[PDB]
Amino acid sequence: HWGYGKHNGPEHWHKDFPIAKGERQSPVDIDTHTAKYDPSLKPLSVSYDQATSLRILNNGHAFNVEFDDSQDKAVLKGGPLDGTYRLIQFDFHWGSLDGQGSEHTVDKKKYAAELHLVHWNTKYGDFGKAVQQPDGLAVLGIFLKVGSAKPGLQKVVDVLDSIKTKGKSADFTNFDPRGLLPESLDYWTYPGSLTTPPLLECVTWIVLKEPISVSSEQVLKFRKLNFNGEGEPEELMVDNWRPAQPLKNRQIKASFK
Ligand SMILES: O[n+]1ccccc1S
Ligand SMILES: [Zn+2]
Repeated sequence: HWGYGKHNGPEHWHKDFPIAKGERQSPVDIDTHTAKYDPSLKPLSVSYDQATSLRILNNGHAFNVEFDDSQDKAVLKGGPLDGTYRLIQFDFHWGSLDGQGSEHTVDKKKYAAELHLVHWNTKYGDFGKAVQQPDGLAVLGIFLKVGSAKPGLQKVVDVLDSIKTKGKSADFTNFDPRGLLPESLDYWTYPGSLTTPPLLECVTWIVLKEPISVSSEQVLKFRKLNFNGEGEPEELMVDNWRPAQPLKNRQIKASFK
């Protein structure tokens, strides 16, 4: 099926997932001199006080931290969004070296990694129905750069040794995703898609301007995970990012002047 290698990577995905070449694919390059401030954006509201994380899972593509989305416990509202979106999971994408790894770029700059907090629109009842809608998902994207350690990421780093290979999972309760945010909620927004197969075109992207800083030792640990399963040839889980896609007839809006 699909991956990030020469033989099954992003340039192959269109064959099983033809929407790969669609009109609202992600990620994109954010050209900061083309994005216009939109003063009608409502303030962004990140409400993660009652977040209930369940489990962390190496899916052979990246790792996912999964949440209880049965009720309005961790939600994203405001900004470009109408209604209420419930947090279902977060995941990351990263590089083999610090000069690549993010999916979105900013003025062609690649960051060392990119975190996605994925939410679905409660008006559609469940995630599977939300991904049949053009406004079904909102993904909060956050860039990582290498500098000082991010304390709130360390509980993730230290569990990685227990989920080295594809198919492994671990309990991951009581994790507070507020610790992954930067200071500022300044953002860019545009309509796009999931950046992983099935590439569905259902996402309102909200990409924070301010990166978070993680230490070299934190990112090094992400690069010790494996794409392969237990006892198979080791293929380090690195460069699990899709490159920028054509912007087509889309507008990127800035929340800030
Ligand atoms: O990378 N990723 C995996 C699953 C669904 C959403 C996202 S952002
Ligand atoms: Zn993602």
